[PDB]
Amino acid sequence: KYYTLEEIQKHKDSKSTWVILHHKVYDLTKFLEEHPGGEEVLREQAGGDATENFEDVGHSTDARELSKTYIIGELHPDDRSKIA
Ligand code: HEM
Repeated sequence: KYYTLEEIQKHKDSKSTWVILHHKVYDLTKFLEEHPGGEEVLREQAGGDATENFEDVGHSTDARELSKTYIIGELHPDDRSKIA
């Protein structure tokens, strides 16, 4: 399902904490508490083009593979050229 940067940007933190990861929207409004690096790193990239600051962070493949378990959406076919 598509989502626009607007809705994404709203959903930073507290009960709606979404991330655009490799052109794929995951909500992670819970995992905030769970991540070994806690909220901060998620929060600061939430409602954002986290694609990059996610996979470039030296994440182990593991942290990527679970990523494709969730998927609430992809994105609008315009925002597709912002993530870059
Ligand atoms: C999809 C859910 C994610 C999972 C399950 C996950 C899992 C992990 C794991 C297992 C590590 C530790 C790697 C190790 O000890 O070798 C890690 C490290 C890290 N993650 Fe994530 N991660 C997720 C999402 C994110 C996101 C979205 C960000 C922010 C953009 C992020 C930022 C970081 C950072 C900064 C570190 C390392 C910091 C340091 O070395 O002190 N993670 N993650």
